[PDB]
Amino acid sequence: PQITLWKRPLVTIRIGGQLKEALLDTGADDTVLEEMNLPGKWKPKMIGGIGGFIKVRQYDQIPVEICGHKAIGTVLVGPTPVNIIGRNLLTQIGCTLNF
Amino acid sequence: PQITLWKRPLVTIRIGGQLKEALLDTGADDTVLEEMNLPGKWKPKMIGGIGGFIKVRQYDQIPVEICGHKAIGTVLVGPTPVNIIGRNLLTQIGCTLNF
Ligand SMILES: OC1(c2ccc(Cl)cc2)CCN(CCCC2(c3ccc(F)cc3)SCCS2)CC1
Ligand SMILES: OC1(c2ccc(Cl)cc2)CCN(CCCC2(c3ccc(F)cc3)SCCS2)CC1
Ligand SMILES: [Cl-]
Ligand SMILES: [Cl-]
Repeated sequence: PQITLWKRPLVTIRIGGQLKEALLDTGADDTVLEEMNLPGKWKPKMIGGIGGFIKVRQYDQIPVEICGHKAIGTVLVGPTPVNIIGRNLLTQIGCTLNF
Repeated sequence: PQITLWKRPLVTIRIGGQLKEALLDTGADDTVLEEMNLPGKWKPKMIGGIGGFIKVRQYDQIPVEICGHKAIGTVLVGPTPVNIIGRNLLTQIGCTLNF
């Protein structure tokens, strides 16, 4: 698709057979999702954003379907204000910025 | 141009006669720039990101040139390590997400 940006680029993703709304965010390096329980061993990780550092659990090789497109990659879970799909998965679905 | 997301989408912008680099950020509603002195009146705002809130100063009708494209709009100035171009200016230069 072509998504214009007069509205937030909020998309339905499915992960763990859960449907969630997430923002397509070219300014985020990583995908970070609101607290949820995923099967698997996780690494604790601290990540920094503008208001400060948050503590997240790192899950690798998680399958995620984003607007009908499959991706397999790291998901960081923790206290983000919104579900954010960052560049590690936007690259996998072939996403580019155009102007 | 078409920008892939293998790396951070940093582009060159010009404000005043200052040459700066900035992150193209589809998840940001607002443009937030590093601490600088701009013309006109401003009002404080609190904006929250990952990690919490920062206080910024709001300037309206600032001309910003981003990859040779002219935009004019509100800019929030605050303590950020990166200049972030949000959706309010991204629509002005006709930028879209595509996959
Ligand atoms: O869109 C945001 C946002 C959107 C919506 C909501 Cl509700 C909250 C935040 C999330 C990302 N930040 C920009 C962070 C830029 C830096 C960075 C990039 C990626 C990363 F994972 C960590 C840091 S680049 C160098 C230091 S910060 C703006 C607001
Ligand atoms: O533009 C922001 C910004 C710009 C630049 C920088 Cl550096 C930081 C932030 C500051 C304002 N928020 C407003 C929306 C916040 C909430 C929300 C998020 C996403 C969504 F899809 C719907 C609602 S999150 C929970 C309730 S509204 C977005 C990022
Ligand atoms: Cl942030
Ligand atoms: Cl926010």
